[PDB]
Amino acid sequence: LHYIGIDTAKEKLDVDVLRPDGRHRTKKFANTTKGHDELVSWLKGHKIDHAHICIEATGTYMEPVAECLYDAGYIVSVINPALGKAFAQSEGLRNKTDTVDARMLAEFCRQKRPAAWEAPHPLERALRALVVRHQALTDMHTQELNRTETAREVQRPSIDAHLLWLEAELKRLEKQIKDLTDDDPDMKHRRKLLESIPGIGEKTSAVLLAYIGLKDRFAHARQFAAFAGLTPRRMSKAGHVSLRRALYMPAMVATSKTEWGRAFRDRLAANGKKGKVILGAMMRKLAQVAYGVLKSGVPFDASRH
Amino acid sequence: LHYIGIDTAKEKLDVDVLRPDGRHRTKKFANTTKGHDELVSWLKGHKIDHAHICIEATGTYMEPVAECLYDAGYIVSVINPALGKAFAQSEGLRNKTDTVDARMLAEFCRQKRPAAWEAPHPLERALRALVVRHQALTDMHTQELNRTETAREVQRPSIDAHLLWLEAELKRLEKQIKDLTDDDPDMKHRRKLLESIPGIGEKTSAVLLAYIGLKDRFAHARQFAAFAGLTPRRYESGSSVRGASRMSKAGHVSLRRALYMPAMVATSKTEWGRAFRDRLAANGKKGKVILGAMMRKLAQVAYGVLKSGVPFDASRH
Amino acid sequence: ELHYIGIDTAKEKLDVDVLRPDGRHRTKKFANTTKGHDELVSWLKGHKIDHAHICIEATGTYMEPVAECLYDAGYIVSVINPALGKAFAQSEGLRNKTDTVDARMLAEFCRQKRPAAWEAPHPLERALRALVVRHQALTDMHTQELNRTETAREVQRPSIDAHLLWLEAELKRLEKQIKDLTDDDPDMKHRRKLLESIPGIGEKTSAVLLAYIGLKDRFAHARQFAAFAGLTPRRMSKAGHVSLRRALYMPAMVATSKTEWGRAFRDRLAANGKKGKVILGAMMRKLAQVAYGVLKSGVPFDASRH
Amino acid sequence: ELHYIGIDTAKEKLDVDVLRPDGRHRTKKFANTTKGHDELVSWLKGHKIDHAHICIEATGTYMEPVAECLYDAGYIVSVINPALGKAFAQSEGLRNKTDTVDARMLAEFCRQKRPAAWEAPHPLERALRALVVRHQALTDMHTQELNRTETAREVQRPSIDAHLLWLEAELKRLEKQIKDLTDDDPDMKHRRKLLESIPGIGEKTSAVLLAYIGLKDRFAHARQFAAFAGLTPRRYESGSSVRGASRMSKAGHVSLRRALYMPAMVATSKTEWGRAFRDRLAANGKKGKVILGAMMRKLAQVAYGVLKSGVPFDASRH
RNA sequence: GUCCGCAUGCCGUAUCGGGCCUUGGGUUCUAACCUGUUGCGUAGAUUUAUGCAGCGGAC
RNA sequence: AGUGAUAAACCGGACAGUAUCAUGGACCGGUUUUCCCGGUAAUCCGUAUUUGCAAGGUUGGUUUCACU
DNA sequence: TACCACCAAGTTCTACAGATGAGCT
DNA sequence: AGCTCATCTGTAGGCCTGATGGTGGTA
DNA sequence: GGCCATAAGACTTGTATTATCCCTC
DNA sequence: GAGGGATAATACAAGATACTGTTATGGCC
Ligand SMILES: [Mg+2]
Ligand SMILES: [Mg+2]
Repeated sequence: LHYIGIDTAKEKLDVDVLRPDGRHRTKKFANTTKGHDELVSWLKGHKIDHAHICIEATGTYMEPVAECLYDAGYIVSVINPALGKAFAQSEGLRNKTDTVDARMLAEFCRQKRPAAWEAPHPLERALRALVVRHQALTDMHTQELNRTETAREVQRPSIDAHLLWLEAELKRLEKQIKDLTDDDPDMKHRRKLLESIPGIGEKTSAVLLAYIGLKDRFAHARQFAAFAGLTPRRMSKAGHVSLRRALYMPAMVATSKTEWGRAFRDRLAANGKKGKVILGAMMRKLAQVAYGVLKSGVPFDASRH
Repeated sequence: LHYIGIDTAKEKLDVDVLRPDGRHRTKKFANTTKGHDELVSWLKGHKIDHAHICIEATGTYMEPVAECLYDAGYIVSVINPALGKAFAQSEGLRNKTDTVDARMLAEFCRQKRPAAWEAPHPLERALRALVVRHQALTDMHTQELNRTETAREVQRPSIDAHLLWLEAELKRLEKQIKDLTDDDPDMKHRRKLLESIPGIGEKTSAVLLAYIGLKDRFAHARQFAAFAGLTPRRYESGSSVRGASRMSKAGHVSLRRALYMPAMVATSKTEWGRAFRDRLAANGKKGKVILGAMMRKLAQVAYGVLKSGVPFDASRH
Repeated sequence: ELHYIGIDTAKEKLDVDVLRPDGRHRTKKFANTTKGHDELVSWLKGHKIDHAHICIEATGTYMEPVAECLYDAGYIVSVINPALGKAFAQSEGLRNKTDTVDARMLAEFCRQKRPAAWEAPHPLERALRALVVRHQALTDMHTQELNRTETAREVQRPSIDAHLLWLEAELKRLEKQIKDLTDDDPDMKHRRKLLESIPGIGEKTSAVLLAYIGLKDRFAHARQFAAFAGLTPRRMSKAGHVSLRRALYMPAMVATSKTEWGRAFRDRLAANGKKGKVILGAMMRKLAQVAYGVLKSGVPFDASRH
Repeated sequence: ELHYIGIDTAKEKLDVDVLRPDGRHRTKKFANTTKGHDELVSWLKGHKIDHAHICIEATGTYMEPVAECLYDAGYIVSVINPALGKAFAQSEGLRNKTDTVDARMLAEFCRQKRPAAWEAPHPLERALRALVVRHQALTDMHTQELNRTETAREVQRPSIDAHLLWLEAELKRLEKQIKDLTDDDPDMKHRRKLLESIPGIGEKTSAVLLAYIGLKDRFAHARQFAAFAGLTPRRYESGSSVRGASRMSKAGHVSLRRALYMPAMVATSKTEWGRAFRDRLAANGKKGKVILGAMMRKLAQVAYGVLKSGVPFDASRH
């Protein structure tokens, strides 16, 4: 079993093979379909058939090669780059370069033996991509709303025209998201379950489903709450900002306008917890209950809370 | 002569009068047209005819009251908010940081006797509004451009639709700016003079007019370069203390923002600019250091050319 | 007819800037020497300047000779805390820092702010303060060597031991010199005795307090003297003499631990859930105020008041 | 067969964590005393732990006795730079309960990394380092009193003048004790003479260099010794877009880095080989302090080089 | 009701540090070349939030 | 101490943003320093968006209940 | 009258200065 | 033997840890 | 069945801008 | 003569003040 580190750039890949005997092989390739084919050929040239490959999440530039190698039948791991940075310090490395990084990742692979990565399902990719786009538009819409607050009259026609366009485009995406989940029987069913939770509506169900996926890739609900960056350490914030930010207003609605939410808010209020601290707790609770309800396969039952 | 400080917020004004005899008169008002009329009456009530008011430049919320008082005939100074903060720290060693009161502003006014403020011409206000709008849409356009690189396929129709919209809008504002400056014969002439400078074109000339204005409100070109935050900040004391010089950046960000690309065009594609680049390069200056020097130079020549009243003459450089 | 004069100060040179009533400036550079200071007084009288208010930053001890020269010549002198000058420059919108700029800045500071006049301290106060801060220096070095004995190698031990003996003898010598100083003055002797009547304050703290409180009633309120030490909150400000603040912590511990009035104070704050060091912080402020209070009263400490 | 043991040390107590081949742990606390150390070894031999690799953090003199005990008991001991410990913990997860490093973490560090084995220094190497370190302390104190002379009040000056004399005599005394140490050992006498043959290295810098290099050559390459001093440039590069400036890493002993600054200033100013090096670098647009940095690295590297060569400084090689 | 008095309550995390650890990257390949800004020392200045409470005195 | 179970309890301060303000050090001719008067589109002192904008990654600590 | 231990525990600013080794007087 | 003089914006990381002064208590 | 008010108060890689010149149709 | 592409720069830190929106639900007509 070989261990292979790949350092990724926009244009090139730097590869470092760590042989069982402990010697290294190194080569650069273009970060292209042609380059990826050269890489697989080169590995099978040196009779490397069984290998565990470690690569860092580097924008989207690592994705095609990771899929390529997975299909070629290698174990691929895509690591959070924070882990790689800490690892480099733990090895007492005194430089940061492409070849240094590729070698660091081969050692990471051997010592840590990280979990294997799976390529997401085409629909999972699509839904995530629509949810991320929708959030980008929403942010732009908010920028333009803030501007109306202090805008001069000559500026105001421009801002208004833009707000109309952005409102129409947001509505179009929402329908494109709905069509996606309605067409897949699994997603249609899983979305209907998420919405049964009081405090979770159309917008938040699509976000939750985008990050949970089609399958139950988490063993326990609390792992998904950790995934979102919501568990205390202060909150870790070791997780997707986009998932975490999407739960804040659902938390307020829950703690304010639902039976199970108010019950939770009061119990923590009694123990002398401040406004946001409760919302923090409710965010973590919504994440956990959302995953729980999907495992159960059954509508939200308030009796459990 | 009285000394009045006004502490401004969205909804409420807080006023503090400082009498010649050294006593204070304080009152709060609404930040509305009604509130501003109450204020003038309340001053005129206490026979305060001559005064020097000092207001922080907090944003658009303090502009209506400043214009109200300027019209009522008082002397109004609108001060950079960072001066107020620094003034407080000069008044004691343990003063409440992050607090500048109306009382503190009345003192500021008395001690410093700041320069008077003049409400801008309606045409200057218009042009500045359009230019600032133009810059905002450019930034959104660059946001969406950056996204096309790494976008997923489902996302691309959306990003493409938005880019076409933003281009059409940018083209429209450009025309609106052009129609503004062409319908005023002074601005039409002044803009033509700016664009005669090699490295200054349609977009930079508008930004420059927006901040120079119709009148010549700077006595010297070196003051306009200071205004943009482009001058080097020297730091020396005695024999021991010798800080390195750097662009001060104490000045208007929108001006400074607009001059970097012109500077890069001037030092690259132009005689008088390459002349300047080569000299400083010989004397050991790095590439982006030279750019910062060209930024200050363009500012200063822009003001020089307008004051001269004739097109850019290369012989002077 | 009052002129306003700024002086920027360096080790070797002085930059002087004179702001006239009519509003025009006169400037000149001088050597920072006895001869230079004489040239300065001549240059002013040359320009027919008798009434001036002079403003100079506290710049180590380099500003002190010229401050004394000008005060003796009969001018008004203000020695300003330079943190105020830096804020002033920023309030004045200045974009460069040079010696000629700073001298001009200080002349305006003078005109606008009209700071309180500076009085040169009494020779006895100057000496006492000098001995106290020396004593503190050597105590710092003694603690360093003493900390080293813990982890020291055996070849290092003879050296560290020999130094500890030297520093102990020197500290004793200085303490005696301080005692001889305060004894030879009737007022200081009396005031020293009053301060030591406070439970928690002994030979060492009393000399530090005398060295900053003055010979006379210098402060108008107790909390002013507590602010002077950097003890009033704004978190504790720490904007004040570190040598005075340093001196009050161990008194504060012994008082809150082993005195009636101090334990009383400790318990009151402990009732309201205050941490160990937070109580000590509070006790430091209190001691500073009571030290000032007792001296003003002119009579020994009375616990009944607290 | 091989066990992996972490030891979390404090002044008073040890906290031990054995990690067995099967993957289960043993834990027991001991007193940090001669008794405790003897008790620890017996407890290990009780559980028939004869082959092990112990891993301890380098926290000072409080952990040295136990490390020596175990080394003599026949185990493999590693004394790790504690910064490695903290970084390893962060590499093990994204949301760890605490940032602290404990005995269990050290056992896992040891298993995954199999760090290099620690060796107790020679008694003379230990003595020489101790004397050199003491000398540096006395210099700093002397420098403090020199600075005070400048702005002292008159009533203070007797005190400062008397201290300055005491410290000057003590520094002179300690220099002789260092000279006697190196002269008495034929190996150290020789090595020290070699170092002083280098232009720009004299009596003070030679003793500091010996103190860290020691009696034997424990670096495979001279460049590793410059790294040890923290004198090597730190490259920061990634892809097309990420390019930092190379700056002295400073990841090594301050004492060496401190010691070499003036030798570098002397070498580049007065010696031939140093001026040669200054000139070429200065021909490129290298600033004055940048060249000093470079010369500090070179001096470190040639110091190690010359000792490895075993023959005086040959100028023909430069 | 106002003005004064205060060794008053509310508010408060001192000072100086000390010791030990550190086995680059690239190259024309290890005392060569490209890549390099050490260490962190000294002195001086610092006058209330009387802000709000108490308690006391005078008018 | 491992192993499972967990939509329960304890620990929990999300994100994104918006608008606005800024009158050098000095140099060159007079005076014979500066100031002041006159001049500054020149020379020396400059690392833009007070370092802008985009994308990607993130599988709790414990408490209970079992089982050994 | 002299000696002991134990209480508490993880800001600004304005100016200055040494070091070491090789060559020169 | 003693003196001179060579560089100027600022920016590694970690883990162990303690005295001080004054008082009441003790010898 | 449609509309409105209300609840809280750091890692790994990338990138454009404008104005002038130069080129093709 | 009009329209479009390529291009110049690279370690980062170093002023302030005033402010706003997100979603999902239980209320309303
Ligand atoms: Mg990488
Ligand atoms: Mg000064």
